Amino acid sequence: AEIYNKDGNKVDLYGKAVGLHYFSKGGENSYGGNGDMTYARLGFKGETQINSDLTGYGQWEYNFQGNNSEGADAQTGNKTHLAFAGLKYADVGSFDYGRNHGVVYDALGYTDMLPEFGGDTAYSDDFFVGDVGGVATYRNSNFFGLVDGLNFAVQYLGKNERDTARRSNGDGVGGSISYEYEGFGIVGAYGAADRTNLQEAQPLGNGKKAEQWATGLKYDANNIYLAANYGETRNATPITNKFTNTSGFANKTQDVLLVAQYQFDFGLRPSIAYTKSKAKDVEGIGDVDLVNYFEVGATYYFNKNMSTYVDYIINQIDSDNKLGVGSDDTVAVGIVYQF
Amino acid sequence: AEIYNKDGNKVDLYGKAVGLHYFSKGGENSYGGNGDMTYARLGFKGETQINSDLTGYGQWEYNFQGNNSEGADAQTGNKTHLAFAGLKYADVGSFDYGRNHGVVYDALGYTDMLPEFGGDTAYSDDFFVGDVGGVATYRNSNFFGLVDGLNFAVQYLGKNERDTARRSNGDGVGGSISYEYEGFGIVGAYGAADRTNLQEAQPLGNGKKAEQWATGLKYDANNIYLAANYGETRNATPITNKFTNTSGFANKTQDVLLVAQYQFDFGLRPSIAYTKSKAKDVEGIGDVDLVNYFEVGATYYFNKNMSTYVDYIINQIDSDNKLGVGSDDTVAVGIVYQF
Amino acid sequence: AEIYNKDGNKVDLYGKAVGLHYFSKGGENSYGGNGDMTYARLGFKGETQINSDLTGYGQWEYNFQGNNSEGADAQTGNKTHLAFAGLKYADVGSFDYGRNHGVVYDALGYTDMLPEFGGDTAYSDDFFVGDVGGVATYRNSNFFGLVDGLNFAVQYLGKNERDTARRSNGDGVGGSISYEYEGFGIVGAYGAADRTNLQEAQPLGNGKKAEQWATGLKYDANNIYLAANYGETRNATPITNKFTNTSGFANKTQDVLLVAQYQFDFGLRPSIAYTKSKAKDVEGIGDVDLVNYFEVGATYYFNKNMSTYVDYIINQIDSDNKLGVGSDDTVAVGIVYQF
Ligand SMILES: [Zn+2]
Ligand SMILES: [Zn+2]
Ligand SMILES: [Zn+2]
Repeated sequence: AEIYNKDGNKVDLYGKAVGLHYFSKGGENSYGGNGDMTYARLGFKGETQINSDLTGYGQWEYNFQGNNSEGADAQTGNKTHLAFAGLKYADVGSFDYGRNHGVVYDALGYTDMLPEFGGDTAYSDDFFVGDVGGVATYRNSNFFGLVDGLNFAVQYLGKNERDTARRSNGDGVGGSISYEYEGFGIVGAYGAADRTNLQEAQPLGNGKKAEQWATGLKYDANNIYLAANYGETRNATPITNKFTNTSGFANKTQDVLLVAQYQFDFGLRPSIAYTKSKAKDVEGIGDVDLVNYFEVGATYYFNKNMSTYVDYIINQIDSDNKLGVGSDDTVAVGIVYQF
Repeated sequence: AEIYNKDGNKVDLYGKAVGLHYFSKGGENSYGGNGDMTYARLGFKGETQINSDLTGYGQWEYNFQGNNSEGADAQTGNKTHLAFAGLKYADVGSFDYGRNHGVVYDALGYTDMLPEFGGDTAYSDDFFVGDVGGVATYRNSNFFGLVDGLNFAVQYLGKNERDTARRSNGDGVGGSISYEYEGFGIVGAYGAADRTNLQEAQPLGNGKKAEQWATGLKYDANNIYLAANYGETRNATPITNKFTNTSGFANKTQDVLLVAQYQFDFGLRPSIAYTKSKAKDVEGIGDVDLVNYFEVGATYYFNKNMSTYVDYIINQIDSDNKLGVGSDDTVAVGIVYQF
Repeated sequence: AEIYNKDGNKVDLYGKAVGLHYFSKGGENSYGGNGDMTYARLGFKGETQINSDLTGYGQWEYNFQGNNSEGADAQTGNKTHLAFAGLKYADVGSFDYGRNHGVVYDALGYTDMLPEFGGDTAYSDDFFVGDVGGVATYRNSNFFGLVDGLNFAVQYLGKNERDTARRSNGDGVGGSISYEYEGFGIVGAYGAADRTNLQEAQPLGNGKKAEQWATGLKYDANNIYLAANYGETRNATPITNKFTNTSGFANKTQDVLLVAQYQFDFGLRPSIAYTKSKAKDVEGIGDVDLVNYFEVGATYYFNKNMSTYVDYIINQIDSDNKLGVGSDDTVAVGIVYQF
């Protein structure tokens, strides 16, 4: 919803309301939990034409949880999702700074396409794989205008020293390259950064640096969407040992995400997917699976504004998992109004 | 404020700012407290025409308290009020899911009409009487188009297992019926649901199920508004014993709300009302009044956007109340800008 | 962004997104800290024409921090900044109530003009010098229409009894007078109020009343901005002893703020400034500086919607300060999109 269009500044206000329920057995041992998951989003996006070659922009978006009560748990899950401003110049590129997506999410975005679940390895406040605070990002499209379909990015992750180790990071750099051609895209992305002393001081995870890289292919044409991601992390992936009640990072993970979808004309969009992430060299455990499931789902788009969906996670994690990762299935049902 | 009207999607943005002060003596022993009560609301409402018989909709609304400081108490009282999405079909009815009003509020809404106070028995996160999270609601107007003025609803309350007993509920069903004719409306509504083990485990309240029902009449015509509600609850009404510092639910309550108002042409809207709610079979107390007052107030509407109001609670609760319910009067003064 | 203009009600929606980083050494001993400081604002402003002489208005504005994570620290720094409603009558004046600026901020606003820093003595939840909750404010412009440029205000501060002493206040009155002529403005403002028993009960600060006054001159013309504030506080200024880990108010402070700026045509706006605030008669310390720095900075306005800035604080606080006030420099870099 464009609330402003004058003298080359446009602002859009946008938002959505997501009625959502998760169904698991009893669901502390399930993939996604059990119960009401309703939530809403609000945000704006602005773009100003400063001169013929130079445009400025900003975006903000907030998540309000709607599955809390009015009492002490009222703001649980609320958060800024995005908040950044930048400048884009004719064929030089663009620069922005704020709370934005890590550059490795340029690869991991390929498979983050399921109705409700998926994108399990694109953690937030996790260096370069998801939403992080304090990233400057340089981006270039069509390689300075010289090569159509050829994009690249370089990102400086600023150190965030937070109270918990799970949410902290040190100084870091990363980058990405994508090519897109006749329906297809290929991408690679990499980032490395310091761990904070508090992260170091965790039982799980040993190393002075964190590292995350991923590659991906996708096909997005003829009503079809197909993608594959492969990824590898060192000292970077957050883990918890539910038996010993300890927390930290996986010394190494190996990540596979695959997704296949088809979009019917009349709005039905079936989906199948697979996610496996394996931890290795975990203090006191050795090797252990973090995520391992198949997904079957569908979204029904009535139009640009309304949709319903059901998302089934056939959970292949096993009951005797060494970290306590939950092994039960989850089904999500959702109804979305957005503008 | 309609920010979007195109191709049969309309979105409204709305909000208000409420400068508000409560005056009691000293006010921990008063009906409504003492001091600044300013707050603001923001929300949107969307409606999309999917086809000729089928419309989709969503609503979200947030409460920001404006009587906090910037420090540790900054978000106290903030909360999602509403957050839901649904579909309405030609003369079949409508379905929605999210954070919405309990179906018993279809009756209790009749008297929830005072400038500032009132609606004392339409508690939030209290099964079916007020705002609750995780309700699916089916609604039918004019009985499938067959009977003008005859409405009904059926609601499935999903279990919310929360950290506190005050805010939790189990699985539940409920419904309502209203008829509206030549200025008048009559209504009845009922709901029953499981109590969670944590609720069971409270000192106050004993029972495996919660139950809430109410009936009401109103007259809304010729500048007059008159309504009466009668209600009864079992194991459902939240109570606290301020002497023993314990909390739980009333085994039984009996509820009476009456309201009379007149709307002058030139914007003055005087009000009188009465609320009595009696607890029974309360562990360690037996019978005790929860709410017992008369109200005298007025709102001055300058127009659709601006109003002032004063709301006086002559508090009939007595100084020796057995639960510690406050017995002092309260006066609220308010100025409202809304859009 | 005006989202509504009809029948003499107008509403504006506004907001901004501030990508911001602070650079200090290591930065617990610095002026402004170290790291990501991104944040966003959203608000509305409404004005309704009730009749030819009487207009009603409301404003609300929220601060969302964008330099938090999604976990336990997600809402840190979030707060209502403003939230009030009122009425303005032809040449009688205006009245409003809510969370608004203390009347002494009518003087202190003169120098609160730096890119990022400054306004150091206009604390929030501090009686009359900054944002406070529960103020009624009467305002008059051009002295009932009789004297152009001559404005005055009187403000009733309502008691806020909060959990902490830092954020509380008692009942209070205050006022201000300004004259504005041929480019210049002069102003004086004063307020006094009760301290709460909890404030009294603090180690730092002794007195039954709080008092704050300030005067100011400014010049705002020919692309130049120059201002000076002088201020004095008794029992009102919040202080902490980082050595003894105690908190309270300064028995007396003396405050000086000066600012000089020039606005180039092509959008560059250099700045220099000075702030000194001295505490006196501080229990266990005697006299000690709270703030003492020089500022050098600049903002580049690309247009009404986009700007960049850099703000350097040459910190003159000394390493051996008796309260533990940080003595290191800070540099802020910022990029702003606003609408
Ligand atoms: Zn994201
Ligand atoms: Zn409600
Ligand atoms: Zn302010």
